Amino acid sequence: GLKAAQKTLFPLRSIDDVVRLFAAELGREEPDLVLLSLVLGFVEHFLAVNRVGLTYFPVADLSIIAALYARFTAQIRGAVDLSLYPREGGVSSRELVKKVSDVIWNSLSRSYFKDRAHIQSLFSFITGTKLDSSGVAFAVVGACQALGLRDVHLALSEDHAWVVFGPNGEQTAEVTWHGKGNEDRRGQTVNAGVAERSWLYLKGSYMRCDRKMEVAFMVCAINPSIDLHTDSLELLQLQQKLLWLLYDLGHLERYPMALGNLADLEELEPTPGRPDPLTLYHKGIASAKTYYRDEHIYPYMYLADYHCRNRNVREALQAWADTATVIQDYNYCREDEEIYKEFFEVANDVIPNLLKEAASLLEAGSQGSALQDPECFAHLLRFYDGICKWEEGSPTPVLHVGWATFLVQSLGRFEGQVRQKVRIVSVPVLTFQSEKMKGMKELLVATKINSSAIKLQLTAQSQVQMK
Repeated sequence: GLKAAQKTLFPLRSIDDVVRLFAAELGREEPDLVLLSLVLGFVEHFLAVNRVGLTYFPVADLSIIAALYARFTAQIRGAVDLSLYPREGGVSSRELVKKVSDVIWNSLSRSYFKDRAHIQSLFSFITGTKLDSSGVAFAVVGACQALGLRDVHLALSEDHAWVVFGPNGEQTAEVTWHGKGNEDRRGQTVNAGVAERSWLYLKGSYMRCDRKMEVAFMVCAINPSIDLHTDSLELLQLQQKLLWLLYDLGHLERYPMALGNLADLEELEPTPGRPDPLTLYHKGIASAKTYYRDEHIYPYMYLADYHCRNRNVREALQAWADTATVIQDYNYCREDEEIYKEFFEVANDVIPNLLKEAASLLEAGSQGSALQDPECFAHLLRFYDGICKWEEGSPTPVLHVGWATFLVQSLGRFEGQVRQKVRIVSVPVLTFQSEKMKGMKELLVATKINSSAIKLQLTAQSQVQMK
């Protein structure tokens, strides 16, 4: 049951009323994840999915929210019998966690598009019987909280979600699917994936949420998009205000991606008196370095993308070099394709487009151009070095000749006289970690880049055409 004290702010008639409810729940011993997710999903439904009849804000009446809450708790209590799963020591069993995951999974519509917008919340679960992948994980944690299982918490990588539980919160369990066409591992640990040093499991440096961080997750999960060309200003404002609430309370300290999301929101619409976007992107990086061994990729991608948007070539290249310095110490494994796609798009689309415009601006007499800065050439080289080093030791390869054309083109955007300034030193100065780039060193300073030799050095190809 919802408690009396949780009910006093209703009806919620505005963004700020929603914020008050979040503040009240975050001041309680354990914020109520089910209440909060149902509220967010209700207002997201009426602000983004169906705005018919909207005049300011979709008033959330207690009768409506309480009935949805009861629909959830009735479903979970009825289908999960706790007597079947005795709890030693205030901690949950693997079988109980699996039962909860099965109850949520089995409730879902048989067939639907799993990557649609607005299927993240408990409101979607109850009203549409649809959840996205991490939405199932969140729903398992919200169900477990409603059942009194204080030890079950959300675990997050940069591309997946599962749960932690058990003695000292030291157990892991898969509770949802990952990607499209992968082998389901529900009920199993994540320890094989940690041991293979995949990006997917972050070498074990993934997020282990407390309840406050699970609130942060649902807030990050708000989706303001009405359509491909339009976002709800109301939802953007709500998300921004709730992220500052969390920030002020300390609950983003261990949440790099939330800090990046808030930076993105501040760039779109700055809040007077608050840190700049740049400051917030750097805080996200600092969070990753402090709490996650500097093993996260996206904090640097958040930063590079900001600099790219602002056509800051130098700082974008720096940030992408830093990204690649993280990825170098991973093995590229079979379910890591989302980060491969991101690196591919940066090397083979984004950087080319940035340097093409920089070349045109140099022709028109730009000063201080990244294309005349040997430190920028070094950043480009460090980016490729980290990708080559990533590939070393990996069960699946990364580079192929489709990368080589863009490498040759990007190298050629810097004149020989600029490229010659970088001194490549062994263990502007640069050290290579990869054997591919070490072998490419002499090719990098010729006036006219040897395209064929670069292709041979970047790829597995070792022969040239017969005839």
